[PDB]
Amino acid sequence: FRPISVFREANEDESGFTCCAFSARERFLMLGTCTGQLKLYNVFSGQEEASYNCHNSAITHLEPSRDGSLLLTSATWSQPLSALWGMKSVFDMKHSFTEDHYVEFSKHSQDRVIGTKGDIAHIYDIQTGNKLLTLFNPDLANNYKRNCATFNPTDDLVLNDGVLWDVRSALAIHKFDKFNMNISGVFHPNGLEVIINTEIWDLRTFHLLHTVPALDQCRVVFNHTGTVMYGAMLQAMKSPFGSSFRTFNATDYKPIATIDVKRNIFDLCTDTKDCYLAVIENQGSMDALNMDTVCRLYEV
Ligand SMILES: [Mg+2]
Repeated sequence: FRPISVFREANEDESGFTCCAFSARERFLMLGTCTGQLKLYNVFSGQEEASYNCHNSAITHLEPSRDGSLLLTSATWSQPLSALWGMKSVFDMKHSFTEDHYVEFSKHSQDRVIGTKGDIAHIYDIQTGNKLLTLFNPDLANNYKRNCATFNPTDDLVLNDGVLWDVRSALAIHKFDKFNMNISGVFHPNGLEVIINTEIWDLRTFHLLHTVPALDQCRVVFNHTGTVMYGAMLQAMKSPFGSSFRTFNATDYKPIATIDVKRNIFDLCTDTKDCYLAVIENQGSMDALNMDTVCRLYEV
């Protein structure tokens, strides 16, 4: 992790970057801010190229579509709480998700959004914005405090609150046992395994494949090739995460690196070519009057 670049938010006494994702254009990163702005930056010079006010509360998450035409946002304390934006020709709101605290695109075909409202998953059609499906079984709920619903690589399964759902049937296939309070789980890009906190489960047998102790309380991000996973541990203005991230081989789950950047982390992502890791790092403590984040770009 050779540091390659660093930059602070332009035009701000205290820099308020909260989240990041690479754009569909190389060298240009999308960042959300604590004032609910979306920004495009040159990831080398630190030049702000464009700004839009998406929300009147801080951005907690963004996701650009692969085709460059759409963007999902989530905020901390707004109504609507999450939204879908167009970025073709003009920046405009397409749909909103009134109380969803987190949103993701579908994966194989980006024609749907999945939102999370507490323990509940909501699946929306991108074109109409209609809510197609509510996935929630109160008898199977784990009530994970950081529940984030997610599609699998083929968009035909969902993981919500530790429950595996088949999308076509709207049926719960399996409830994974609850072994932590916070982390609800992600699909491996390989489509065969889920990763729920320290447990790696096989989807074709529901056997336990691996225990990975260093994944405890981590929010997991894969690189685009699906060969490496980056975990950033929840903090035990509060930052969501602590000051370290860990990298693992996505094939055998062996640790690769543990990096303590000595600043609390708000987000991290990779570019589509997997050259880089961008991290949002707070120079200020959780006691500071104002956050003062940087984006640091590392060559992987
Ligand atoms: Mg705002």
